[PDB]
Amino acid sequence: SINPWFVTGFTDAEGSFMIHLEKNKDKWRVRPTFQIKLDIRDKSLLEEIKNYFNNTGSINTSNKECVYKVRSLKDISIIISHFDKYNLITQKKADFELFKKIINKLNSQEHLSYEVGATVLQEIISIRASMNLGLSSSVKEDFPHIIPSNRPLIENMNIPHPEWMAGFVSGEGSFSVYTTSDDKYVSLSFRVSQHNKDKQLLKSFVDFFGCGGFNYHNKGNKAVIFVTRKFEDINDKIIPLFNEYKIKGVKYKDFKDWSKVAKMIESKSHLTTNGYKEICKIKENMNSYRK
DNA sequence: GGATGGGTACCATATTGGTACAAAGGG
DNA sequence: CCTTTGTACCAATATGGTACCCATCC
Ligand SMILES: [Ca+2]
Ligand SMILES: [Ca+2]
Repeated sequence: SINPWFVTGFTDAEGSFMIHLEKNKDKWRVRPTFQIKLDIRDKSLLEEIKNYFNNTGSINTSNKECVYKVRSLKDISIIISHFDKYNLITQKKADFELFKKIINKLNSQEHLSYEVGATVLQEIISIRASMNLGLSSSVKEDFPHIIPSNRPLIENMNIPHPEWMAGFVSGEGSFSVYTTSDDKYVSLSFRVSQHNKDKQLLKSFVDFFGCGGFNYHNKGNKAVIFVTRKFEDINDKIIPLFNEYKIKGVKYKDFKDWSKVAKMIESKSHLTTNGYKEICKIKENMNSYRK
């Protein structure tokens, strides 16, 4: 019984709305897809999303990865109606919304293969142009025409429900325990990172938690980070929030472990060597180091 | 025959997510 | 003086994207 706002936040973080164009004799097939992909560690959270959407689509699994793909046109409408009731708020909103347009053109034609007779098709290709990466260079072989405007959405970014934040953070959050090189101090941090595109949304997080700060990820300012470090702030605001809007997936355990350490810091155990050794043990088994 | 579904191979970079310390700052 | 905090550093892979083939169905 997982929250629709959760689902949206998660697909604001992972999640794609794609239209692919596939040539086949004189005709081009228009293949749409909506996709979440993750590392196989978190297959279970994908199983859960998939049930949220009745049981549309199919999960696929290789060595390291797993993929949820919903490609069929009947299946895709269930999805659209969710995201219409529960709007994305990252730039991904604009790729979803081009995707809707294309879907509508296709429903109004009750088919998905087109003769280069490019009305319906040229429109689709113009739309598809300003979407994700955009045109294959072999669709640029067959078409030199123009691209429609991509809806802006820049202030259009108030966080809609805390649960959004829990799906999103379950996606792009990290829960980290720092130790000094001396091996004498220990500290926590909560970080959520994102492309420049959505700089404006991330800074809005500082309001959402009433703590932390916003900085740059890397010198070539291509990337941004929301970070909290003050233990005051982590123990009062960040932890209690997420106890009430649960994080889902493997990250949930990273959260439990993190907030286990948070407790030993509260009670000052981190300044005793047994506390310190104990924390270190928890650290060696969280995040990418788990199992 | 032609159109569609769907499995799986492949591609690129934005997250993934770890380490480090000088400058607080206060009891 | 001692410990916390903000800010920086950054290698690379878990994300986010895309193309091809064919075997059933219309
Ligand atoms: Ca993302
Ligand atoms: Ca993730």
